[PDB]
Amino acid sequence: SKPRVAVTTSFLNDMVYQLAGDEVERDLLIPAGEDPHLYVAKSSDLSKLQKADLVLYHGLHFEGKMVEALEKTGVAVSKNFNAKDLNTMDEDGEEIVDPHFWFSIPLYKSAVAVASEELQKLLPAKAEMIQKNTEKYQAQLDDLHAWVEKELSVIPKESRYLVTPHDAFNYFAASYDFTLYAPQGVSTDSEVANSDMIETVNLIIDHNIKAIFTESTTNPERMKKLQEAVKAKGGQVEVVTGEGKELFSDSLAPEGEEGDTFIDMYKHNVKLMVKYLK
Ligand SMILES: [Zn+2]
Repeated sequence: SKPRVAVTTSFLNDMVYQLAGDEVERDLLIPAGEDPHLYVAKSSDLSKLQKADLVLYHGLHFEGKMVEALEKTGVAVSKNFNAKDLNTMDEDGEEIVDPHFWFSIPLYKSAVAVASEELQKLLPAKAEMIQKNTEKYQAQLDDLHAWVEKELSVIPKESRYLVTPHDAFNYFAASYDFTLYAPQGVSTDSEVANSDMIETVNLIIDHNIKAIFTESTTNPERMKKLQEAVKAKGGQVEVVTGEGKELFSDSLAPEGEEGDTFIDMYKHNVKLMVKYLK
């Protein structure tokens, strides 16, 4: 009986709950901990999309391998974004868009709005209720932005350099006067160029960076092979991977862990950076 809303990533899974609460029935396609860049829609998945009353996804080719299915049946929460909002890099000609918009709280608040207006119009009777829920979460995102700022303000200008497995924090860095390096491009669907590894090594050396970060969606070996190369130039920069020491880029944490919800996933990321960068 409850409306069925298919949802690509754990990100959206959280958002909708935050907004619609228990009023709708959520169909998460990509399990937390998996990588949407590579996810390939299986029969069951396409089925979920088909059976869905509403389908919500990021867009910007984030899902990477379901554009020709989501664009057909679903609504990208990034439909309202404008050109200047976008981050754009280069890759074999073109002007490739950076999908990791959610670390730009403003952009995420935008997404939240689209999601709200789609759950409203899906539940006419719960529209005001949802709008009320939306406002409360918008404000929580507001408070969050202030939290991150105050939290980051403890990291020295010279230490404002983030190193991650791939380019997924451009929107983040842009929001808080940060510089991001990554041995990989915007998508994770490509071989780790050994020339970008070195590029990164030299960047670490240039800026005397003593901490490179690890993420839950990719193999941390890459960052340990990156650490080894640095030391090969002596060279010595810690790898933040340990246990529970992972940044979330392309996914939240499994319900329910510390990176459970979006705002918590955010705080987790932030605290982690300050600890090894401050
Ligand atoms: Zn990514």
